[PDB]
Amino acid sequence: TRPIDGLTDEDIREILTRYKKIALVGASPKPERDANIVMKYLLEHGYDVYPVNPKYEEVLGRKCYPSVLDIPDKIEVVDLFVKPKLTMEYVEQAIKKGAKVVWFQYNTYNREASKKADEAGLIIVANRCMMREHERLLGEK
Repeated sequence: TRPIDGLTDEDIREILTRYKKIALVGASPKPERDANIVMKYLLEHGYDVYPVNPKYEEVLGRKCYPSVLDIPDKIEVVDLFVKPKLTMEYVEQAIKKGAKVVWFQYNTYNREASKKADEAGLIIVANRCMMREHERLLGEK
């Protein structure tokens, strides 16, 4: 699972440090799904997580929205857990929402969606996991 973006460990560490407002797309109440595992970890580590998934109204005690734009609070990072073909719609939303970073989790990257995000000034993190990166870059031993 090699990173697709060209950012350094320092860049990622900075992103995880400066941006605490996360819109987690593809949120799921299922404990065994990566979206749930990562969201749970983020909540336990002080992040403001706003789950997004039209199929759910609440995930891990957090109100779940059908779209990123429906979220009342400001969003800085859009953490994607959906299939590549579905990221375009959410990238367009992230753009409208004024997000600062688009984060493509494992097996979700789509070059067309990423390109639009990049042309819009969005920072791109790709083929990395927010939890994995946090653990290895900001966690202990």
